[PDB]
Amino acid sequence: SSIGTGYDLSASTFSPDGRVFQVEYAMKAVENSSTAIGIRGVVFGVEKLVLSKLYEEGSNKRLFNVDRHVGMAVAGLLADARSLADIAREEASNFRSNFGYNIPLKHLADRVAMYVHAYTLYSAVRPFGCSFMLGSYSVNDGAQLYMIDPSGVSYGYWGCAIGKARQAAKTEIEKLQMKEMTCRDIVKEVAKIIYIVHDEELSWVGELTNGRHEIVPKDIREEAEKYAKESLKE
Amino acid sequence: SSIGTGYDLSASTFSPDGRVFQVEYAMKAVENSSTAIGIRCKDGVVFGVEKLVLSKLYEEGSNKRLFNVDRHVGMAVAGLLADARSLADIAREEASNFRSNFGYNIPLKHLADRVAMYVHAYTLYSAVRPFGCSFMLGSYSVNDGAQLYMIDPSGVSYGYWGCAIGKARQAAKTEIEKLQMKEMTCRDIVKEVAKIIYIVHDEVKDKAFELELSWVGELTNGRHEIVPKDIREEAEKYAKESLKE
Amino acid sequence: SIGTGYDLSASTFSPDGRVFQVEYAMKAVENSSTAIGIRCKDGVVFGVEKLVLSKLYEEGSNKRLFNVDRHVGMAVAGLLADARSLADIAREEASNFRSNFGYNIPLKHLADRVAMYVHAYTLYSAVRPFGCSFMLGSYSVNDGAQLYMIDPSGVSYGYWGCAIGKARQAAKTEIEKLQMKEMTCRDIVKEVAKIIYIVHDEVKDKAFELELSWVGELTNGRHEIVPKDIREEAEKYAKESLKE
Amino acid sequence: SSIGTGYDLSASTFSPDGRVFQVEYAMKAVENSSTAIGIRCKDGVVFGVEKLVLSKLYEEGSNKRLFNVDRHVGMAVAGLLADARSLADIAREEASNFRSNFGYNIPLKHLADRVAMYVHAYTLYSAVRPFGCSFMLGSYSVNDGAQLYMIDPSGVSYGYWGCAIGKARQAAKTEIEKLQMKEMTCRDIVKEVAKIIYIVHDEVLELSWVGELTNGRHEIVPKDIREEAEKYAKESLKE
Amino acid sequence: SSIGTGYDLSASTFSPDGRVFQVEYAMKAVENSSTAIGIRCKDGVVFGVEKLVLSKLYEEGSNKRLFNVDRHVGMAVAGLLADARSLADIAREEASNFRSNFGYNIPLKHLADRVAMYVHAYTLYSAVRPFGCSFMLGSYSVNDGAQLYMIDPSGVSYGYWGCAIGKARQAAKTEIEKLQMKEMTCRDIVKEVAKIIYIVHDEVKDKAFELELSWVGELTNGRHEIVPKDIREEAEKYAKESLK
Amino acid sequence: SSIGTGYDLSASTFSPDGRVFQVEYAMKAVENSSTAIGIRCKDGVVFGVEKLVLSKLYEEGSNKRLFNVDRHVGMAVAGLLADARSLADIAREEASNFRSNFGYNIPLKHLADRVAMYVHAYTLYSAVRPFGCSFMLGSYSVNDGAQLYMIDPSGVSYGYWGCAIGKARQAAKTEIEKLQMKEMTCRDIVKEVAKIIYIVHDEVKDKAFELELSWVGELTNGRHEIVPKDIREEAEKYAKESLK
Repeated sequence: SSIGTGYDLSASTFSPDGRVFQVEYAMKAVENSSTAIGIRGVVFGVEKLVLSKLYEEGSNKRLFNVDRHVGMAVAGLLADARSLADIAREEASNFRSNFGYNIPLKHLADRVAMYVHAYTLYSAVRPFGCSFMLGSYSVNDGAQLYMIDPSGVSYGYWGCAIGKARQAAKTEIEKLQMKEMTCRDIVKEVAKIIYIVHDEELSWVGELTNGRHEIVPKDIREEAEKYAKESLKE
Repeated sequence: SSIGTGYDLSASTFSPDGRVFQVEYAMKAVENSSTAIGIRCKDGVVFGVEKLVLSKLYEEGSNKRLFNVDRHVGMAVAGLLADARSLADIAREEASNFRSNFGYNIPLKHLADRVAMYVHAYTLYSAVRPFGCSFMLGSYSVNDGAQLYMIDPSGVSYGYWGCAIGKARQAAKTEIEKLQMKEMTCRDIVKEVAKIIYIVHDEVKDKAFELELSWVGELTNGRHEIVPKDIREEAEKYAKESLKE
Repeated sequence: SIGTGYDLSASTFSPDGRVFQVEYAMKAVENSSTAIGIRCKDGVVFGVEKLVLSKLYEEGSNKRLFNVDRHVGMAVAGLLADARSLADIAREEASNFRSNFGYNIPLKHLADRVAMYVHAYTLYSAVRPFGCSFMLGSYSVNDGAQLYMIDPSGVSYGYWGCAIGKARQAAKTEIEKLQMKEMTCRDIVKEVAKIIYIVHDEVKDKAFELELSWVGELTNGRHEIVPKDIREEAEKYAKESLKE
Repeated sequence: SSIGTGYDLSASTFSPDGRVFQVEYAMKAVENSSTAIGIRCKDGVVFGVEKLVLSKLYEEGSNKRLFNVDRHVGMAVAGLLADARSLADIAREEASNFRSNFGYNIPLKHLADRVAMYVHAYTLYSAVRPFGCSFMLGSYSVNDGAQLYMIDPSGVSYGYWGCAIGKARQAAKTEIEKLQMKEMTCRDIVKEVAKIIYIVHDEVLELSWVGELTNGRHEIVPKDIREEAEKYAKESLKE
Repeated sequence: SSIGTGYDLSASTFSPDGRVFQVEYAMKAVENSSTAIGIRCKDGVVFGVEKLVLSKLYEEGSNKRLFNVDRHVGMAVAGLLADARSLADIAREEASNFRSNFGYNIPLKHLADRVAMYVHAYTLYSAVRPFGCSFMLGSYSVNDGAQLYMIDPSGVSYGYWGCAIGKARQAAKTEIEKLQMKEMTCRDIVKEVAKIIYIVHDEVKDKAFELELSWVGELTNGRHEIVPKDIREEAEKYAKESLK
Repeated sequence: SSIGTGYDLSASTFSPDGRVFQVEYAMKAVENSSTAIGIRCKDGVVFGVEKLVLSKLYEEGSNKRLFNVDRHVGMAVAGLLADARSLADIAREEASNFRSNFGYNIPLKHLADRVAMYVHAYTLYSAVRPFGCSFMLGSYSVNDGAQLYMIDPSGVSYGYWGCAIGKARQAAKTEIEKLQMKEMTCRDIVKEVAKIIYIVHDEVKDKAFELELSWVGELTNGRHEIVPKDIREEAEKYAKESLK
């Protein structure tokens, strides 16, 4: 089913068996990007491929803040993701203008999804070539993790995984007992699973950080990195 | 993978294996242009450009592939020059409609982020092609330090210690990997730039070439200036000499 | 002959990284007759290989040397309808200067603006780009003498002298010979009209007239046409140094 | 100089001796409101307000004459309260439509400058009156340090070490002149604030953090420290 | 201080001693209207209104000075009734153009804040007068608990444990100060309301009067309902009796 | 001529003897503000301001009656400060929406001309009052030399060698008439400024005062800077002494 004739050149075009091929292709732009995962506070990690030595450190970043209290973790076509981050930024801001406090992640996800989906109907554009996840903690709402794909679908999650191996990395998170564990524990078990899955970057948010989504300090990375390298040998 | 049928005539069109071919092609408009590079000393940033004397008849200070965007920001461009000049205008307005409101200079981080927004905007849609140019922005102030950014046709903003765009991307980047840029002063770097241009330049297939050069640092108050002719001719000479070898 | 697809829209990069529909627009300039412009030390001079396409014509129709302002002259090659429209754009642009800013427009900038504009037609599928190159030349005393050339792709180039059309190539190697930085404008008009006659194809093109342009300290800053004395005299000088 | 004929009914009307009376009157709407003050420690800024229990029936945390505008900015207001609350909304949006674009927090310098722009806008025109309120904005981060600003009805933004708006402006300012605010820590200051409220109050309290003390967050002052500082004021009063 | 000359004909006009008289006058439109009050039990909120039978000819459930704004929000109004009804509409839209987007119910805190924004908007300008009405909003859900707010003509939103607007503001508020509202259940309160209406009512100068009454609490799921006739007539009776 | 009836309440109203009184009144808003002056050396321009320490409690570098509008332009203001700050914003945008397009710095001639346009715009109409402030703009580059301009409420732009706005206009101007400003260097001038502030200042009726001071020249690259504290305190002292 390299279906396509015609059927796969526009988002404005259903295939006969009932499929918008140009979206599926947008999803395959996520597949060809490196793996990145997130798991419930909430923790994100990313298989960030040192494409060069010449880089800045803290360029590149595939873990954003959208707000103070929200983090974004992206996979696929990075230019697009950054623009979608901007959209989330505005959306969570034009909240606080009016409604006084922080935006609920449920809803912010719902909105930015609205937006992503908007690009799947029409012939004058292609859809976005990126998935991403949003993660937040406050105490009123608890811990929350969401994932949006190119087709514009917002999914709540206990943990998930996007990119090169989606598939491998998800079966590995199925193993863990995420509901129980503390955030401090998890960062290890993340970095494990990146290294497991990698074919031969890290993110807080929780009660652990006040509600602030921070980067993971270098102590804990290097230590958790090491723990991954070691439980690898096996 | 001359992929394309259909899949490579619009920016509105993903290939099946998940690729916007018309952007990649826009990137290959940068490749066919001459090399240009930029690189971050500890007290600032330096740009140089393999500027191919396409004629003798030219003005000097036409041609220029090193702009000021502001006083304190410099732009260094490669690929399709008409496009770049327009993108420069966009950066100009953006860094201006800053100072109107926000009072002082624009942060390079952000300006890059904005002009990137813009470049990316041309990658989604069928009624245009994307821009056929990469470029780099460099600034110094003392509060922010030295800063170097590179945007490509696909609209991605990258921070850098040094980078290189055009004919040899590839050769010129492996040569900057050698240098110890974090340490060195800007005054030193201008030499080591002009070396690498001359290293990488093709004597055979490209003809004669001039060389264009760019300051910004604590060395120049924060002002992005052109490099005075003393220092060019001297650094040019140093390149010619360490070439023979 | 790349093209399939790749060459029917300005909205379409070729795979090897090329907007073919612009290059084709440039080839509309090539098939037009030669025209050149060249910077003396006290000003700028334009000449045009204006092919008497008929005897029936008005004189001072046809004109491939415009005024855009008082102080700016335009010299065009390729698809003439387009050029005339671009002239209008330059006219407005240099005018909506003086409204506000009080004095004359700087050529640097005017060129930069009209270029902006030409380039605007190279990105999009609902139009083709302009099928014409042209040069702008001015003098004042504050700015000195200035010469610019814009091509279809929307690139503004400063120049000491340049040449657009049938032979670009021949006519440029001929201006390389001259010592333009030194010479006075009065001298140059000769050496122009020489080079038109040098380059002109006697065989394949038929008869031809010649059109000619001042601007310098020689003319106050005003871009004028070259008076008929100096044409017929410089025309003659070309005819003579031809025989050789 | 009850000047006015004509000269004092519009913001569109200069008096002959060169005065926009309708603004000065808007300032006198601040005077008739209760006192409120704010003052810059070395590690942050502190606000207090002579909040007159107009009733027992109230909510607690209604009424509030100390807002958050952002997380990191606090507002402290005096005069005509309906207006202030609307100006707070303006500040809110302004500091938000920052973070949308420019990525981080808004600089207080500038936010003040903006919201001032806005207040001044109401002073020129005949179809409106100007705002009947002064207010102060206070913030801390570490990059910018501690910062305190005051805008009045006429739309003027002033930086300050400490200031005071309302019933006694005048009394309360001469009292802050005494203190050594540049030196002191924020923890110390809250006392010396609440003192000065009680000094100035006519016999015949709400409180505000921001500093390194609170991460950069403008919080309300916890009840420990109020009741303790309140007590300290009551005591050094007797004298 | 019948101040006014000039100073009191526009909302665009500060008095010299620093006062927008035309708002204070709008507040005095509330005073000349009959009393109405609202008061926060621990499991919800209750409203009652001294509704003056201006005629026998009326519909019953015309007149109504207790609205629903939403399902879960109730409004209780005093002063100039035409205005109030329009402000209700504004609250209606505002709490609706919530649920469109944000999914669930509107928080009373905020809805009050918004509609206040709006009321205040009418206090600045010369081409209008402000609204001639106060009102109170009351809601319960379980997440937010019980909530009571009051907005006056000047556009100020106040949170409350209980309050009172109209003929006697003053009398009725001192009476609610007596009660222990934080403790009591909603079922208890409705009595103690209807008491205070009857206490405050002027037997001499006002004639006969009906009584209107309002639920919201855990008692009603979150729904603001009218108080069923059992409980009115029973609480009405209890008021009549503790009167004597 | 307290003329006014009618004639002096609107900018839309000529007096019968031919006068827009509401502008003249706007000018008298400048008079009641403290003095500030500016004066053109041969290598640049210098501003100083009789800045009345209205309190001890202030920030230092609040208050500022000397702005940067650009890097290369400085503004010095007198009268109604809220207005001035808004006019500064206008100048800021205007000199910015230059560099966007025209590539380099804005010419002071023109910037003044523009912002003036604007100030004048407020003198015709009944729905506004004009601005209650004068100000001066000063710049140096090498191409244009040193330049000093003053705009008053009526919207008139004036070039100057030196000028003075506020409490004593009059005193301070007769004092600058003394100096030989065309000759002198900027370094010299800052003294002679701060002299004239102190000369003119009223010791009786105004209390203490600070002093604010402003560079621009070849002395500072073209940058308008504040005057470093060395040179202030030293020039302040020189003023105090030649006072006695």
